[PDB]
Amino acid sequence: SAIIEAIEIPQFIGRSYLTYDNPDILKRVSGSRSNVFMRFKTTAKDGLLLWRGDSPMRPNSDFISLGLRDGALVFSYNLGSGVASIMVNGSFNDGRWHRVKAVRDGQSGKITVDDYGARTGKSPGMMRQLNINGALYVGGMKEIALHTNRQYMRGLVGCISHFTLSTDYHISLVEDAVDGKNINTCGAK
Ligand SMILES: *[C@@H]1O[C@H](CO)[C@@H](O)[C@H](O)[C@H]1NC(C)=O
Repeated sequence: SAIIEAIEIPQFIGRSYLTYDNPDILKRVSGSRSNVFMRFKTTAKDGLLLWRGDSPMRPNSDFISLGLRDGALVFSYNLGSGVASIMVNGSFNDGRWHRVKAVRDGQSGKITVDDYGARTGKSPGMMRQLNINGALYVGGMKEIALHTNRQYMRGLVGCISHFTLSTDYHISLVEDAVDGKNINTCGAK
C-alpha cells in the first residue's frame, strides 16, 4: 500500500489559535533580541500570525506581533515607548506557501518575505526590551480584538507549516502547544 506518514500541519479558520506557555519558548519571545521565522499560506487578506503581549492588554503595553493586512505582512512591536510597524508590501494571500523572517535587536526591526526586498523600521523612544507577561499565540488568539487593542480582528484563515525562534529553535506547532482552539489538519474539513 501507499500509506504516507507525516507531521500534521495546523489549519486555522479565523477563530483558531495555538497557545504556548513553555518557558523555553517564552524565554525566546522576550528581552532585547527577537528572531521569528514562519512559513504560512492563506487566501484571506487579513489575519494574525503571531502575538505575544500583556494580559490584560493596556494602551501602552509591550507586545510583538506578526500578521497580514490586505495581503501585506506587518511586523509590529511596542517596547514601552511606542509602536514600530514594518510592512512588506505584497499580496501573500494567494494560497501558496510564503516564508517570513522577522528580526529585532532593541528598537531596530527588519522583516523579509520570500526573496522580496527586506524592509526595516524602528520603535520610537528609548525602550529597548520586550517586557511581556502573556502567553505566546500563533494563528489567532482568544478575544483577539480586546487583547491586541483592535490591531487585529480575526485570526489567520489558512495554514502554518513552520515556526522557528532564535534562528535555530524549532517549534513543533501542534505538539508543543499547551492549548488550541479550532485546530485541524491543513486541507481537511
Ligand atoms: C503597495 O502596493 C500597492 C499595489 O497593490 C500600491 O498601490 C501601493 O502604493 C504600495 N504601497 C507602498 C507604500 O508603496
